[PDB]
Amino acid sequence: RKKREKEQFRKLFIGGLSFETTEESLRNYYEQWGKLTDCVVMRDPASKRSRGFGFVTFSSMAEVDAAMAARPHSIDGRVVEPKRAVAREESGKPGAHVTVKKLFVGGIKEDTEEHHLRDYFEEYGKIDTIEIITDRQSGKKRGFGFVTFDDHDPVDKIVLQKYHTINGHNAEVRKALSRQEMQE
RNA sequence: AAGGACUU
Repeated sequence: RKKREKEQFRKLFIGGLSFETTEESLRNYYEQWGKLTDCVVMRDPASKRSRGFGFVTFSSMAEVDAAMAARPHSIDGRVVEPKRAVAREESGKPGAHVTVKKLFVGGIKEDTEEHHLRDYFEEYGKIDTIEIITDRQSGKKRGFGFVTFDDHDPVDKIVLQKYHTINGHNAEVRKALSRQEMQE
C-alpha cells in the first residue's frame, strides 16, 4: 500500500497518443529521464483500440520533474500531452482534471503580502502575476490570493504537494477554477 | 482521450 502511495506522485498521464504508440515506444521515450516501474496504454476493453492516453511511473519525483522540464514531447510523430496524474480516488472531484495556470492561495489572513507568495512560490516555475484580495470599500485584506504561472505544471505540482505553510500559516492551496471549469 | 482485474 505504502509504495503505491509514493508512486502515485511519480506518475505521468500521457494524453494525445498516436494510435500507433505502444507501451514499448512510450517506455523508450520516457526512459531518457528515468527508470520506469510501470507503463500502460489504456485501451477499449472490447476493441483493444487505444483510448489515446496512458501512464508512465518513474522511480522518483525528480525524474518526473526532469521529464516535465523537457516539454514539448513528441512520440511516434505526435506532440503528446504529459500531465501529473490525478489519483483515481480523486478523479471524480469537480475540477480535478482541469488544467490551469492559476493558483488559489487561502488561509493567509491579513498579514500575508505579495512578497510572501512570490517568495514561497517562485522556486516552482515562472510567475506571471500575484494578486492579494482586499475588500472593495474597506480595503480590508480578505485572507486569500492568486498566483498565476506561465505554465500549468507548477500549479499541478503545488496542489499535489497539498500542504503548504506560508508566512507562518497553514494555507489552502488549490487550482483557481472558473464556474465553467468547475463543471468538468 | 483519466487507470489496467470487464478477473467469478
